[PDB]
Amino acid sequence: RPTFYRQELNKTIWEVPERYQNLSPVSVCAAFDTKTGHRVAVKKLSRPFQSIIHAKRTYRELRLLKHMKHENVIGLLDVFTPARSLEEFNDVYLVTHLMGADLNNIVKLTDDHVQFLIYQILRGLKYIHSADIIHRDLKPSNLAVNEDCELKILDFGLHTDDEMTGYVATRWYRAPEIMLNWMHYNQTVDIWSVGCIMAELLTGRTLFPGTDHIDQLKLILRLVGTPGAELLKKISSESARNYIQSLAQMPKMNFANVFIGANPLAVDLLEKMLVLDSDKRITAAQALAHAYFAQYHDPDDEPVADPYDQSFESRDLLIDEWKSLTYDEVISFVPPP
Ligand SMILES: COC(=O)[C@H](Cc1ccc(Br)cc1)c1ccncc1
Ligand SMILES: [Cl-]
Ligand SMILES: [Cl-]
Ligand SMILES: [Cl-]
Ligand SMILES: [Cl-]
Ligand SMILES: [Cl-]
Ligand SMILES: [Cl-]
Repeated sequence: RPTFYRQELNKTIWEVPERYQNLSPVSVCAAFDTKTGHRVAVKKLSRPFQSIIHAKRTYRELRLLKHMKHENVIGLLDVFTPARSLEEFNDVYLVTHLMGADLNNIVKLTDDHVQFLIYQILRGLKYIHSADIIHRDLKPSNLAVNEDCELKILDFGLHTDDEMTGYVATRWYRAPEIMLNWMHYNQTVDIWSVGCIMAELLTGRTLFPGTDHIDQLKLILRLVGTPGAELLKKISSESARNYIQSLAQMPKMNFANVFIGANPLAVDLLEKMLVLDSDKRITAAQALAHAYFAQYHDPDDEPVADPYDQSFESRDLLIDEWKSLTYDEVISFVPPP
């Protein structure tokens, strides 16, 4: 057990191992890690065991962060608690590499820049999807980027109704079947988000900036066309089916006339991502082999994940049982090389 030291930073008490120095608020603090030599981000969880829902959410986040080991995905450098026993356990601290900016802060992007940024998102997604994990909240503010154009996916979907209401970026990247609760969704919702991000890097403009759910759906159907009978059968809500059928039918637009001047290979890839029927969208593994990425694709350096057991999600436990499982995962952590 390392030696811990205490300090109050902006009305927050922080008790951390001596290895972490020069803490600065950014609750989250930046620090220097004397063991690895990295600048790090330290997150102190707020009230992690205040309800059954919150205790389970804390366990879910720690299980996910402990699993992810990939160059294009956030990973765990350390996790600790100052507690010496389960009985006094109450605080959880998480540590990762400090990232300086997100995709917004960076975004004159050339076509070569778009190729490299989207390639890295897809490489990370192939890894995440191989473990049967769905991100669900891909958007520019959840992508960290450095000076060398290297990128990481973070802030997995572990959102409220007020959060998704009106003219908000929280909704502009969401697949339509999840925005309107059309059906049980799967990992293909993440490919829709990648298409929206790619379009915005190419044009400089948000692709579907709707003023509400309905205005956004109208923008989407104008580009990709109204649904046919095949997809309509897959919408489980009779209510949503009736609404869709009230709209005048529209053909799919010509993407070469929408994305004027873009690389034709980028136009082709966007057509394969932005498909209304989620069963027919290109997968992450398929997209990495697309000719747009010929300068970067290496099938021997695009790894998959170890399997990920999510059976706890269907389990009903008390607060202290979720808390004891979390304590076990804290003390069993083994750091990366
Ligand atoms: C928007 O993203 C954030 O605010 C996270 C906070 C965060 C810290 C540690 C862990 Br482990 C998980 C998350 C962040 C990650 C890296 N660099 C800065 C901040
Ligand atoms: Cl230490
Ligand atoms: Cl504690
Ligand atoms: Cl965003
Ligand atoms: Cl057109
Ligand atoms: Cl799995
Ligand atoms: Cl597992």
